[PDB]
Amino acid sequence: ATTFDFDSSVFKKEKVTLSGHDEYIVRGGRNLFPLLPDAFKGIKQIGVIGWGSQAPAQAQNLKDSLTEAKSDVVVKIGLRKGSNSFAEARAAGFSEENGTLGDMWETISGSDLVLLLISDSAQADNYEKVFSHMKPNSILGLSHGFLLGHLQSLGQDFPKNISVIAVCPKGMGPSVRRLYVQGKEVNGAGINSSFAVHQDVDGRATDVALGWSIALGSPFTFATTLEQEYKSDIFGERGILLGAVHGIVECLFRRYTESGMSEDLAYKNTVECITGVISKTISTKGMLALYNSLSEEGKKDFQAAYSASYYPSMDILYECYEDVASGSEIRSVVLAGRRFYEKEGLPAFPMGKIDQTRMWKVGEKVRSVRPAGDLGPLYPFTAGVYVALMMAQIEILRKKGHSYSEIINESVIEAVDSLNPFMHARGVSFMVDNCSTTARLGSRKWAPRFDYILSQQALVAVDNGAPINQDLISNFLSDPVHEAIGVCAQLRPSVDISVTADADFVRPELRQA
Amino acid sequence: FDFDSSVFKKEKVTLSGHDEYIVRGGRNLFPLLPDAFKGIKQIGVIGWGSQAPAQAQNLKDSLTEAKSDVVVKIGLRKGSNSFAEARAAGFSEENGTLGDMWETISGSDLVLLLISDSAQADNYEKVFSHMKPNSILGLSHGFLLGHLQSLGQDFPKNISVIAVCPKGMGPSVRRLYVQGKEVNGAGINSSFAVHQDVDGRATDVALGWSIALGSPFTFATTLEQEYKSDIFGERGILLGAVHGIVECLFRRYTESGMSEDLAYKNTVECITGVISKTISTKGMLALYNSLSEEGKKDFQAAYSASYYPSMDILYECYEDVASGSEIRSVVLAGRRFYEKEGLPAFPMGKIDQTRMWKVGEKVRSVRPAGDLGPLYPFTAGVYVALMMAQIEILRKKGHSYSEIINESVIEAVDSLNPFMHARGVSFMVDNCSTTARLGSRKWAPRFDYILSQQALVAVDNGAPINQDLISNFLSDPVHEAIGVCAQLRPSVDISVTADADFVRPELRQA
Ligand SMILES: NC(=O)C1=CN([C@@H]2O[C@H](COP(=O)(O)OP(=O)(O)OC[C@H]3O[C@@H](n4cnc5c(N)ncnc54)[C@H](OP(=O)(O)O)[C@@H]3O)[C@@H](O)[C@H]2O)C=CC1
Ligand SMILES: CC(C)N(O)C(=O)C(=O)O
Ligand SMILES: CC(C)N(O)C(=O)C(=O)O
Ligand SMILES: [Cl-]
Ligand SMILES: [Cl-]
Ligand SMILES: [Mg+2]
Ligand SMILES: [Mg+2]
Ligand SMILES: [Mg+2]
Ligand SMILES: [Mg+2]
Repeated sequence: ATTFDFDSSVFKKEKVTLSGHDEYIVRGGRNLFPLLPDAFKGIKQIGVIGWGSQAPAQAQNLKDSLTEAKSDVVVKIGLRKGSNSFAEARAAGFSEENGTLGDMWETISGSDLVLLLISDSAQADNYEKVFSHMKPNSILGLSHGFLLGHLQSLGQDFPKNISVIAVCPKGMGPSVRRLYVQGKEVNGAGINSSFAVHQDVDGRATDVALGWSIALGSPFTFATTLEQEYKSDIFGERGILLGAVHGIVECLFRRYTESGMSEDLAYKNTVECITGVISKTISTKGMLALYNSLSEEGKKDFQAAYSASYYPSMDILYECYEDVASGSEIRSVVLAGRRFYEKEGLPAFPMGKIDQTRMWKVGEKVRSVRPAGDLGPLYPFTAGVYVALMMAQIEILRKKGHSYSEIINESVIEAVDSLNPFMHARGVSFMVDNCSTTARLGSRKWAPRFDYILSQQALVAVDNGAPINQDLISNFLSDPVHEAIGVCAQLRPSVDISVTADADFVRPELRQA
Repeated sequence: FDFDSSVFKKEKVTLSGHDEYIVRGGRNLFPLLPDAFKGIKQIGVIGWGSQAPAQAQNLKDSLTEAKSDVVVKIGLRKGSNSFAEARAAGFSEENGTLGDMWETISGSDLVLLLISDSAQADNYEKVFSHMKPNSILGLSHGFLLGHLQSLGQDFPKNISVIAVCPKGMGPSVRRLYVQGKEVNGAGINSSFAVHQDVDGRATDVALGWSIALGSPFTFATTLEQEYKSDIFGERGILLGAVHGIVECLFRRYTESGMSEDLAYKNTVECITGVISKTISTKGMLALYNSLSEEGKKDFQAAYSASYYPSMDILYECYEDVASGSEIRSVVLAGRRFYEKEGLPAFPMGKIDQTRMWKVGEKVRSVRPAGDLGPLYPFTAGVYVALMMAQIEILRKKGHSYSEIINESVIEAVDSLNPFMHARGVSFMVDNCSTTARLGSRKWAPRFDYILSQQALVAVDNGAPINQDLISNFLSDPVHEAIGVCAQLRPSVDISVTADADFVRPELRQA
């Protein structure tokens, strides 16, 4: 129900106890690559469909791991007719010269495992043609449970003669690739992933899923279901990971500058603080270490911010979660995908830019003269708002029924080890826009909601002398999630992602020199 | 909806070459009410929020003028705090005009379901079970059909189902009616629909109800066309969009060096005063023509940059309403007002305690009587561009001009804006329905962000003026259509002040 066990004939399963909850996990490592041929029995060609954020990263890691394993499995990229991604696929090493790049439908037809890494809205509007091209008894692998939610809305399901699995990286595509490359110097590195076995028609599903995750470089892989994954994931990206952190940062920058703080300092006290010291401390030492590093006066400011921000944050998170679970949000994303093209006598509306406004122009200037190795200030009030929202997200997921491994990755680990480093590197777009179409739409839709509720409720409470809810503070300090976060931290490799503004491993349209 | 009345006169209006049928109002038609209300001895008004207090009083007053013996009875839940309010308005248990909700539904010939839309969604089976065979269920919004559709359901087959939907807030329906008493009437235009009609009394019962409310003109629609345009419009130009624009522009103007006093005047006062007055009786073209040539250039830059980003959000909002996503969101939000699943209750909070609104209180404290605010060209350009973008979305999605003009133009300037001019954004937004209040809160931030990110950035980057867009605004057929509708407007302007006593109990001040 909240935790899910499984069996592997190839890999070693191990137990972790999180807040008294035993959960089974599979640790990663380059030393395990020799086990891939066994995990992939019956597979001659893996067809990677798409070339967005996850496909470029997954395809190269898979190819690199199989090469290290001395495997004969072919990794072939399949693209749609009108794609402009063929050149980038070749630059990454996939080409017609060696039969590793071709048409999307032809690629699906010849594949034993099909990794459907195209936009979620595109999967929603083209699944019938994907099913018609699958080999009977082959395996469809997803990296997000969105398609199940859409089928449920139509009262439909997957074919009956196909296995259906998922390996879902809890981090952005560029980080899955970058950490894997950095891991070549040691025993591997990467992004934690969840896996699911929705349908199994021959008994190979679990090992194929586990092999795929290990080949991606996942430090640890945990079990979930397609439904638990889409509910926590669509929600999480709109929450602490992208939407809420963006709204917090806009709201606080505006407050601080209105109050007399210079623009330079307001940017340092919001974005640099969150993406630097707050993230670094939470990554290796946890939220309690962060709070304990504040001065006595700093603790009072943290308390005022946390106390005022906790419930208004929960209000929006609660709303968002329910919209994801009900089907409302999934339908919204499918319809948004169609509006990217002209129809009904109306114009096309592709997504626009989110970093050309005041605080981001300020950010460019702060970064223009920022020395290398800067960790930012630990501004107490900013830490209070951020940690209050992170704790509110954990509570919502807890009350809605998710496992601790899922809760911790979706609300803590992903923010600090995968996402925040990109915002420290080059601002909000470098973080948000390197994520999926579903996540990019979600961030734009929900960031404004967090901004408004924090300004209208939380900040007004602070300015009207509201009493500090010390029970909330005490609850934070005694919360069982902190011990579980420490247990998960022990499975983290000792390689921190390296990213700068001029990174060439991000989406093509985001490259800058 | 081609209708036919046997009691009332139908008249044709031509809007941009499209003939539409309308029923004009007036207190002179009140004597026809007994005829219209064939088979009605009691009208059960269920609820006491924003629409019920206004409708119940307007109906009672009109029936008294018609010398009618029809009883108007208020139905409320258990130990509702509204009982005292209803009594203050003259409805009481002693004369049988105030009673229990279920008991009132059971004995009524026309049941006006004026409770929150989410409560209708979660309690319709109980309402249906209390309806007498061949009685009439009246709604003032098509939301319930939308919800039933999501469940693959419909209304009972032994009942008539109609709607009379005021295109304006509850307090304005009452206030304008009161102001129209000595001039043959005034009120808020309404749309009407007949979803189910058991015996042929449905059309005249709906038409009578509308005329009794004081509607200057009543136009025909369907329950589905009404919910699609209505849930969308309140999130658009009517509440959500105007709020986002005003927050967005206040921030820009003050960032550019404008004092807070002038930034509030150049945004809120400007839109809710002079802009609304001009559009109300002269139109959008007239507003543009009233600008100096430099003003016209500023208007053009704002309009050219704001039109498409505004349409982007409007297009998204409309499709979420038509698909069912938004209706479901509202039903679930209603449940979160109470504790469940071990989580806290989250009632709606306040939206007017932030910076620009505290500034507004100060601006109003020294505002002279009759002050209509400044006419700031850039502000007019942003506002008018969103108004035109909303008209185009409804046009492309298939709505009638009567429906488009009321939901995108008339309601904003004649019903809503006067309340924001009188006491800020909450006095306007929070006097509307639970559905509209949630909508305004969810969508205002969207308009604020897209305008700051795309439209204003384009202006700062020196984007060329889209000449075709400007040319099309100038020749748009909606302008003449708006002129025709204005001819049907009584020469009465709603009178509202900060201390209005006809607003929701919790919004009344001294
Ligand atoms: N981005 C991330 O880091 C995360 C994403 N995921 C999941 O991974 C999956 C892929 O996401 P992501 O990489 O972000 O991709 P995007 O959401 O960025 O989708 C863009 C890709 O989809 C393709 N596409 C769009 N429309 C069509 C169509 N009609 N037919 C065929 N292909 C189409 C594009 O093709 P083309 O190249 O030709 O233009 C491009 O390859 C999703 O399920 C997502 O939820 C999981 C974890 C994290
Ligand atoms: C924040 C982001 C990388 N995330 O994990 C996603 O699920 C996404 O891009 O859809
Ligand atoms: C803006 C408002 C008064 N409107 O007409 C509505 O439909 C409502 O309150 O639901
Ligand atoms: Cl690389
Ligand atoms: Cl009154
Ligand atoms: Mg995710
Ligand atoms: Mg996602
Ligand atoms: Mg309305
Ligand atoms: Mg409404």
